[PDB]
Amino acid sequence: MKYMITSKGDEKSDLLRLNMIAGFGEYDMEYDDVEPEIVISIGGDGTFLSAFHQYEERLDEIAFIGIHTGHLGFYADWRPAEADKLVKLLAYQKVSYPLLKTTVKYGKEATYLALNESTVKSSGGPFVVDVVINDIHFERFRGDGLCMSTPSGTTAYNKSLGGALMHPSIEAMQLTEMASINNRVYRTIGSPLVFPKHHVVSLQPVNDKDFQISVDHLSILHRDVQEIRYEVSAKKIHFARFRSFPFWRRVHDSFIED
Amino acid sequence: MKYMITSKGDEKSDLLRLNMIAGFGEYDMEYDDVEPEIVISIGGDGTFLSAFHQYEERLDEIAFIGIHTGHLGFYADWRPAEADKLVKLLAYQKVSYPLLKTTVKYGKEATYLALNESTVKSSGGPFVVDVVINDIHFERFRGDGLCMSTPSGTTAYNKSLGGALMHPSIEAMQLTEMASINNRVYRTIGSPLVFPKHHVVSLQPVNDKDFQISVDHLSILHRDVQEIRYEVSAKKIHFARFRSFPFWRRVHDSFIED
Amino acid sequence: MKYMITSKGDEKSDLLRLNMIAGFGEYDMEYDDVEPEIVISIGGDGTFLSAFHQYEERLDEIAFIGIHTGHLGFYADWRPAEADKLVKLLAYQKVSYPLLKTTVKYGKEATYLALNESTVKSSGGPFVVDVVINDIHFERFRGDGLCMSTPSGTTAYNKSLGGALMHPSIEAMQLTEMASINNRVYRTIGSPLVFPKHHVVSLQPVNDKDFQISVDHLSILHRDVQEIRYEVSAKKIHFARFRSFPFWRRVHDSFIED
Amino acid sequence: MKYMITSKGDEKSDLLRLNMIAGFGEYDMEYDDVEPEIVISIGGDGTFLSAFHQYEERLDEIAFIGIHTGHLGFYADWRPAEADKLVKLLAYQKVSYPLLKTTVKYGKEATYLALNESTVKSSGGPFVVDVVINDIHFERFRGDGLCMSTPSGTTAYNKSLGGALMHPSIEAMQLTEMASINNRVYRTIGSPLVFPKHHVVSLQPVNDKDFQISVDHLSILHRDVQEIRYEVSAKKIHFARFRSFPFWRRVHDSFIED
Ligand SMILES: CC(C)N(CC#Cc1nc2c(N)ncnc2n1[C@@H]1O[C@H](CO)[C@@H](O)[C@H]1O)C[C@H]1O[C@@H](n2cnc3c(N)ncnc32)[C@H](O)[C@@H]1O
Ligand SMILES: CC(C)N(CC#Cc1nc2c(N)ncnc2n1[C@@H]1O[C@H](CO)[C@@H](O)[C@H]1O)C[C@H]1O[C@@H](n2cnc3c(N)ncnc32)[C@H](O)[C@@H]1O
Ligand SMILES: CC(C)N(CC#Cc1nc2c(N)ncnc2n1[C@@H]1O[C@H](CO)[C@@H](O)[C@H]1O)C[C@H]1O[C@@H](n2cnc3c(N)ncnc32)[C@H](O)[C@@H]1O
Ligand SMILES: CC(C)N(CC#Cc1nc2c(N)ncnc2n1[C@@H]1O[C@H](CO)[C@@H](O)[C@H]1O)C[C@H]1O[C@@H](n2cnc3c(N)ncnc32)[C@H](O)[C@@H]1O
Repeated sequence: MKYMITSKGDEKSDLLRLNMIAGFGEYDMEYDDVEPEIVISIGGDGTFLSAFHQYEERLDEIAFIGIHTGHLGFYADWRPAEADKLVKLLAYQKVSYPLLKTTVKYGKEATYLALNESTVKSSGGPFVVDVVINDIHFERFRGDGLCMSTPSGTTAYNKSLGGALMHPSIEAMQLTEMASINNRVYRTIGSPLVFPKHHVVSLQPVNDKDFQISVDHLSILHRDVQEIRYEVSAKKIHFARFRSFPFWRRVHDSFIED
Repeated sequence: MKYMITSKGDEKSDLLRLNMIAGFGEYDMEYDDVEPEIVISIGGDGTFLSAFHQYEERLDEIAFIGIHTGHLGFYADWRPAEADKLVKLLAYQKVSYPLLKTTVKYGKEATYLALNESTVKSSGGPFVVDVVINDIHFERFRGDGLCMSTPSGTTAYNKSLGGALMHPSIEAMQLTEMASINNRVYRTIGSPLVFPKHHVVSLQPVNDKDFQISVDHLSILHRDVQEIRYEVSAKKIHFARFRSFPFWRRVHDSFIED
Repeated sequence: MKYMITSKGDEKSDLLRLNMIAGFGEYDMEYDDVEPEIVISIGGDGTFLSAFHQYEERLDEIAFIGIHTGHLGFYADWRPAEADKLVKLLAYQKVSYPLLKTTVKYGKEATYLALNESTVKSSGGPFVVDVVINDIHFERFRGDGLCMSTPSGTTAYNKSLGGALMHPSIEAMQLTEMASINNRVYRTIGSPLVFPKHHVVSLQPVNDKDFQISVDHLSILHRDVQEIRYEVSAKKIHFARFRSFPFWRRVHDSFIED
Repeated sequence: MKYMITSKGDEKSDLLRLNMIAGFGEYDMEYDDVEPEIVISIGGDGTFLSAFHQYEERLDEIAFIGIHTGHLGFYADWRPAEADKLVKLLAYQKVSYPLLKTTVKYGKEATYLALNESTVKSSGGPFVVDVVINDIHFERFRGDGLCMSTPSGTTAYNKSLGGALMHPSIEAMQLTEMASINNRVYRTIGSPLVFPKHHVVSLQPVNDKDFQISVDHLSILHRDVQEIRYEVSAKKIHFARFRSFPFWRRVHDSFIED
């Protein structure tokens, strides 16, 4: 089976990568970074996010695995001491997490998939966007920006913005505010909002039409944006899982104790 | 078809109730408060919560409707000006919202269903409960209490505790903290937590074993409690719906503007 | 000089107390728990709060010292390994922290001093109090309760309610909400509020007139309350200080790392 | 007495300005925008902030007044219907609010005064700054940025970041976080922090040394910054006051009702 390994690029991750390639060479495993069926990411969650986006156009053909060469990751949830054990196993069940579809319309159109979140922020100071939910005007937001998170993204930016942590088996997306203005003139809901599949959340400009839009680790200034549309994707990321490591335990282990 | 009408008991709600009974008398509708198939609640959301608990043992045989004789309710989402219009319609589709199952174990066992939420608070000062998720010890909570909310309950106590607002088509429950202590000795997650169906959240005492447990509007001091167990119920509440009034619009109308 | 020592009452604190009494016996120090000039509290901050209230009527005649026989306290900020060193020193400068004056009016009047905070909570469910600031109606609060904190109290209940941490050299008091209801009908400020000396914050009932009022570790159900009035006290608590242990370092040491 | 009038520049504010200049022409008042003793700002709080910075080098020689031609401002707290009444009065007591001193050190040095706040944000994504309080390392902050507010600034950016509202008679500054990361690896205090006069808060880079620093409405990318130092200024802004309009009432009027 074709596999590839991305590395964070520090000495520990590079050497672990080379040692795992050696191990795979002892099985019927072919290294192929063009059409892998298995993508192993060695590093932390940033490395894992890069692996996802490197292969996002072949997501249904790939099972991802993450090895953390520092602290426990939510994606990189395997320790380097089990690298040799993991090679033997690869040569399993699959677990799928929901993804966020982001559409950017100009005046053509571009789509992006997010594993953690997509955000929109101002070209300086506070910006103003109308928030439309299923074609219904919900609020006029004035403030620093907005963050739309996947379930597995809820432990990342979403959490620091006060959002809820959502088990990734729930097919949903969660919208959180960054520093909204609320006075007698300006009003937002304030609370995070959790949307099911097939709900569409549209952000539309009011005066300024330039924004910084991020998708996971990738931030891009978009000019002449007419709309940013969020919906739970029909596409899913698949993990190879070899043991039970429950999400709520990953949460406990990362934020409570370990 | 058998129906009954509960009233808030003020002059406006009582008279509306009597006028609707008169209207129903002009159709093949029988007033029956023992085995109604239709339960109309005239008042506000507190009246609607009482109607739900009055008939909670026959939930699958009943379609509920709420009329608000004050401001818009999330359950009582019909205006008194449409009472006559509603009688004609009753004589429709059904919409179902998830419910919260609460189990209280002593040392027998009692179960309760919640439409908004169930909370646990101390017999004075801060109390200490261990929080166990699917048999896995997640945190030791020290503070004022904990709130487990349904989706439609997320706009109620849950919202004032910083929880996310969740569309009620999502079969989930949401746990929020009330004033947790966090220092070098005590640690909680802080964030609201959203659980899917078939996850079980167990609260267990540490020293003191007496607690105040609420279910919707009903608060009861429970002695010698060993455990409080939360799970999304298999039971659902059914609404009679006659027009589109989207949840996100009810949110906008109650918290943003109207 | 007359001194006394309170103990948490566990084996470690009792023995440390007896060993310090022995040390003081080697100097011109007289043990006197009726009219001490020095009050040493051995335990944690709860013990220190009890010492303060045991001698609150002679506050200007007393310098307090706290020894923590567990983790670092904000009041009990001396380690047991320096007990012998502390005896020699006692036989120094003084540092003073502001206090909170609480007045409870019925229909006579009672005053209390708080070192951490005074709170008001409901006789069940949410309660409703009008909040009047310098005789000006500021808001109608509906929710779980309100907390008025001193500066040194800001790291305690106030912090868990989202309040700011305030250096205790600032003569002020800070008001924080517990779970307020905010919808189209009910409105509060939400933010913590910080008041200088000579500002008076009055809480007044709306319907129910029974409340639970706490002052530091002491919680008391007050019947037929007409008003609870908060102001920065003219009285101050005095600490004996023998070394520099800055407040911001105590904060770092308790909440960040140590 | 020399005065000048700034205008928001819309039709309503320009005409009010011209009408007030006419009124002043009937008294011994000389229009002088180089050395005014009275500075009237007609617009909203943004106009008032611009007036402050236009004359910040002569603050002790000037009494400011703000007229709001839209909704009530915290600085622009006079209605256009009292413009004629205000001219007669000008031809009073003075009220002074504290200011924030910001020092930017490179590798020379630049100082700025803020009426609302000074913030520091990243040249993209999260940035990392060490926070040093009175030469004591307090925390390593990773996240979107930090906001240091004056008392009268607490109702502005500070409030949207969860900070406390502080009466402006308190000589203090308040530090609030923007979206900090908190996991097993990264730790911040989370709570807003309130500092008295003569405390110095230093922000220092860790890797990246470029930042966006704002002072009130003015945002400037600073290259090769070694340190940003915050302290309560010795300088104060002086308002001409002609009637009692208490701060807590301005708060009520802007955020609760009017
Ligand atoms: C390229 C860098 C900037 N990373 C990689 C990652 C990750 C990431 N994934 C997750 C996740 N699923 N669950 C829990 N933690 C996560 N991590 C951690 O996040 C910290 C910062 O990377 C590290 O501990 C990561 O291991 C990008 C992510 O940074 C988040 N981000 C940006 N700005 C933030 C802010 N101000 N506050 C909080 N988060 C912020 C956001 O999700 C963005 O995608
Ligand atoms: C018997 C009384 C006390 N009610 C009836 C109701 C309702 C209720 N349902 C909802 C809902 N689905 N969504 C949005 N709003 C709701 N309302 C409103 O809630 C306010 C207070 O009743 C009123 O405007 C209600 O119309 C009980 C409910 O009170 C909530 N509660 C208790 N203590 C709270 C607090 N401190 N803060 C916020 N909420 C608190 C909680 O949900 C409990 O079930
Ligand atoms: C009798 C008991 C209940 N204690 C003693 C103390 C203290 C106390 N002083 C302080 C302080 N100056 N600064 C920082 N920490 C403090 N501690 C700590 O507080 C924790 C709980 O005692 C322990 O780690 C204490 O060492 C009473 C105090 O309990 C606070 N309290 C009550 N309910 C709370 C809640 N839900 N959340 C957060 N705090 C809550 C409140 O201040 C009350 O006075
Ligand atoms: C040039 C513009 C951007 N203004 C002018 C002003 C003011 C300002 N002063 C105050 C104040 N003393 N107290 C209460 N409100 C204030 N206003 C109001 O603030 C809103 C936005 O201007 C309007 O209603 C103002 O009348 C700059 C100020 O914008 C604040 N700011 C920036 N980004 C923010 C955000 N994300 N959230 C909340 N505030 C944010 C900040 O204080 C900055 O100085």
